[PDB]
Amino acid sequence: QTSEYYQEAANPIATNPALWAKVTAPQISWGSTDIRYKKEEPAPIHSAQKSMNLTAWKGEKISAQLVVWTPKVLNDLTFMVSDLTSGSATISKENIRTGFVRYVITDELNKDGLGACGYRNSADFDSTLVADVIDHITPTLTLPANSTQGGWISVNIPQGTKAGKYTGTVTVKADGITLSELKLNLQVKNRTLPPPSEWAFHLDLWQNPYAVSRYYNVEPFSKKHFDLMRPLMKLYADAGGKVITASIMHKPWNGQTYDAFESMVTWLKKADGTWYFDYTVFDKWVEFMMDLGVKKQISCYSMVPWRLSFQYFDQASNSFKFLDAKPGEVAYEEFWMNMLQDFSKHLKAKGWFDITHIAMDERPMKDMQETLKVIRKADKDFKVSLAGTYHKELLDDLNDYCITIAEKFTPEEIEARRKAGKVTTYYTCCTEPRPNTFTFSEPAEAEWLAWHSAKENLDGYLRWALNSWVKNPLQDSRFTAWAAGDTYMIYPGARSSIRLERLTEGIQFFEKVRILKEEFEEKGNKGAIKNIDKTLKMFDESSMDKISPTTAVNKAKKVINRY
Amino acid sequence: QTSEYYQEAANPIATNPALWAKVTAPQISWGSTDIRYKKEEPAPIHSAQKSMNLTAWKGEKISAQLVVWTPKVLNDLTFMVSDLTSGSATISKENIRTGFVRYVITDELNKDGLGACGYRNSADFDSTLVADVIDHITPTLTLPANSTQGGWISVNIPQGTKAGKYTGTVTVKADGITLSELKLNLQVKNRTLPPPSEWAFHLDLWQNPYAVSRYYNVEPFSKKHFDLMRPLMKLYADAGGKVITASIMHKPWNGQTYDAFESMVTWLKKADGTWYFDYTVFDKWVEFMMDLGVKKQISCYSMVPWRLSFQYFDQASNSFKFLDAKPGEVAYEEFWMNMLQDFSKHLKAKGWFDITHIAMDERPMKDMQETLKVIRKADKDFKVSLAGTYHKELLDDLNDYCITIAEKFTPEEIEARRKAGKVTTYYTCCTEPRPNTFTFSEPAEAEWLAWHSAKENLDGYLRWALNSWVKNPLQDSRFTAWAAGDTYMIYPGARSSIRLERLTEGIQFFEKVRILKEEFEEKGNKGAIKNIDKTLKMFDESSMDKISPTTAVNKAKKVINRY
Repeated sequence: QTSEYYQEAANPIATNPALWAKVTAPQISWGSTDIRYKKEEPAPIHSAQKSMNLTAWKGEKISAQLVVWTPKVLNDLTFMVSDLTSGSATISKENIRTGFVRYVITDELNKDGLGACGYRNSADFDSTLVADVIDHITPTLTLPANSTQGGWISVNIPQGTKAGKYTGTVTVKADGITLSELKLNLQVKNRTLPPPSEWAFHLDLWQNPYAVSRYYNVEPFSKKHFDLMRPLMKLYADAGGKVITASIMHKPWNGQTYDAFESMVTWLKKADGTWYFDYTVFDKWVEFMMDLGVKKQISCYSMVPWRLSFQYFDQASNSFKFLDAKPGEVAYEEFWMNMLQDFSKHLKAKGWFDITHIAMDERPMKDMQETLKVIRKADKDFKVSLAGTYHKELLDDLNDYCITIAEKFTPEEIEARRKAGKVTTYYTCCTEPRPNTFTFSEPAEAEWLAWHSAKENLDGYLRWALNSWVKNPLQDSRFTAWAAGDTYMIYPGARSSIRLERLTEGIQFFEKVRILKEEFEEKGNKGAIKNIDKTLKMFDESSMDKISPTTAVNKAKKVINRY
Repeated sequence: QTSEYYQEAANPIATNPALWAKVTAPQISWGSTDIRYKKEEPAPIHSAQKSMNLTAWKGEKISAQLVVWTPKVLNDLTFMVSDLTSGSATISKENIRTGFVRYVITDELNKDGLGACGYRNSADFDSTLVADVIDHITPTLTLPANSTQGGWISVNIPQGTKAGKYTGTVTVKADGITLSELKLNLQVKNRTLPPPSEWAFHLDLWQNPYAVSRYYNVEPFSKKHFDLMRPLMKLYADAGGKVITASIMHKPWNGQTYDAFESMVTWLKKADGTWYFDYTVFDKWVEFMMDLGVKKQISCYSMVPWRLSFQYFDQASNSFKFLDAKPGEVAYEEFWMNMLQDFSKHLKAKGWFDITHIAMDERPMKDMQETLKVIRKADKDFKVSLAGTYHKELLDDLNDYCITIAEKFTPEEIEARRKAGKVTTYYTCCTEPRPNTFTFSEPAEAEWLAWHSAKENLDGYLRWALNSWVKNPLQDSRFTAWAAGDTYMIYPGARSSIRLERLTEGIQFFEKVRILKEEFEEKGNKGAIKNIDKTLKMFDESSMDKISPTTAVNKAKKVINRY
């Protein structure tokens, strides 16, 4: 707890005392989970809102944000929430989680506003502090004069909760005494959301265990490392996480993240022409993630790193060597068949073969086909995955196909993949200015991603970096490439973000849309299916100028919750 | 003209169609002289900018870059500029030169990002096309589908121009028809910039006549050779060039460039123990450059080639021989005294002795002192130069002292050298990742170099290769040593570069600063001197990560032009 306490970076923007002149005393108000409140300016809240009305299903996790802003020092600010009660029924406060919404340095899109890819020097972009970290650890914070602070509240509504109107009190305190109370009303609906383990939504946020061992300076795959990773990775499992990331060779992504991915497999070329392969790391990591509930799929990276230089341990010289070899070459085929055939046997002995995918990447088409030929030569039943662009010739060969937000599968193609038991999703990355999960992206954008999956009749959503932390991820989210926040969505101390929380809200609403449509399909209610479908039409990547992501998300959540 | 047309190399980077999928028509905008637009990506411009506002002095040369990008073939792309009119007055379009900003192959820094020195095999380094050639010869270009083309515009404002606001039209055409009209506004201020022959800035960019004779396959120092050199060397003269490179012996740099330097002096050792020296080539070359306006200084290379092996024509055997001799040896002294005493008499007969420098180079201190002893024994008034590191022992011996960017003379040292009429400058080379004039360097870095001279109170700037062309310099700027572009900054056809144009703007601003400070000293305006010096402090080689070279240059140009 205490060794996770931390200080934010200095604000790049000076506090203008003139902006604070109207603020006569500390103010405490409900705000919005759509808003990242600036630290150095008063909250844009015309006058304090004392009551919050929420609506939800049994089983659902729902958020609210309160905001505190003060013209004077407030020592040891805290807040807490009572039990919520409703006649004889009560939602216990143990189901309620609180956090300070803390500030990380962020930058901006590329200067043209049209994307966020490319190498960056920090001097070439703006820098500001933005509210994003959900700090559920630090019990109190002392606010200086002329500052604002958000507070996040998560209600994890139990499955067994009786339907009705619950009420509770949020108490906000500083230097020992109660500054304000806020009222919280929750209309719990007579419908039930399954727990995260039962969500259909295929969420894949690639995990970097090496970032955690580096940041805490512990030996990789030690008990300490796993202990630190447990609640952290649990954030992804609790969001519906379906896929385990596995690095089966040295640097699948050429060390593009602050922490490179090392191999979870020993590749030992013995001096007698034989090979020893050992999966002890891989197996420990997989079993760990599976114990956490992430067990749908394992994705293995990469046969196709950008530099096409493949490490092995060379016994004869007792050193690491590199094989330079490319898809379409005999040396590449021989090197990878040798490993994959061993790996196949290993997976089959572990009983993980049916779920293990060898991951392709977006490359010139002749090279992608050459890689797939090697995979099937190694084992004809290896499953294969790709996150990239639409390629009609690969549709049948890819068990997991994640497409750029820019391109669409046809209804029939989606249907054939669903009937075949395959997985079909989309991704955003540094390309899209919006919707996205940069640290400056509007909070609602992250929820919009899940709704968009529902509009497109896709299974899920993928993004390339759950936790590939930069050097000081709590303080500063910028990196030497891409817009800030592109490399992680969760923080040290197993701390969530506004981004992951809003994404997880959208995922929940995606499950609600599946549930409701199932019901209306069995009940034959055609009018409701048309109305849900019409609502989903707002989630189009070209509608965002006409209907903002925030407006879309809010309209859609209200429509769904009436049913 | 037509003998100077050429084709670029093929782009090593395949075009990515997803980048172009929202480009629905050819687009024409003003862009920035800070940017090398990539050929295979759409211009990073949110909304076409139809107007450009420039400010300049009477006498100044000022640039703008426009950019065209297209999702379809455009045949015979072309552009031209109208006269610039201000009510009754006119800047004739005769003073305006245009060019296509054409693409040359380049590489990158050393893999560690810390420097760019050492031998290279091009297969070990990345390859890309970068915009850098100012092609003012080729009248039209056809652009393929999904491509981008920059256009450079240089406005040479006459001395006589009346102060006021001038307006003109840039007309872009292709396929026959007119694609766009762009507006160009130009505030001519009531200050005069002298022509280049009057600039104080000591620019030294070492010339290689032998590259030109090789590339055009013509005899060295023939009329055709000189005719080819004239407009090419005039680029250097129009940038402020002050120094004539002379090779007074065989291979002063041991053929480190693609084209070695031959001796511009015949060293004939006759069979009666006497010598005959003939300076006909030296004299033709020097007179030629003087006629172009390069006449402040002649630098003679080299008493100190790495290999310390000195060619001479031996009459007795009717053959070239070599003397192997080192500084601190009697044979070295006897051989060099003999030539230098003849050379001294010849230079005095020509009236060039006062401007002629014998160039030393960075060697162990004892070797450098022994070389200096020979020079002074030959003639006690010979001037001497050095480009190297700081040596307190040599400060009063060196009439021209150019130091690495990383090291600094004291203010007291600079002042004494200035008051003594000596020259004091700095250089960059393959060492510095920035600021520099590699073909991948940012355009503003080139300008920054001249501002840095002003910040440091130095006389100017030196670089070791004006035009030491590689094999195919219009296509491929890479070499078997150093980062691409290290060996030349001007191109066949007397074509400038973005690097030369930007450096020359920096030199002009150095002169504006000189002029403004002389006037403010006379008027007593101590507040404006201090404001200028505060601005110059941005040009610190240490603060480039806090203030980008591009930001520093841009803020500085605005501050200076408000005066």
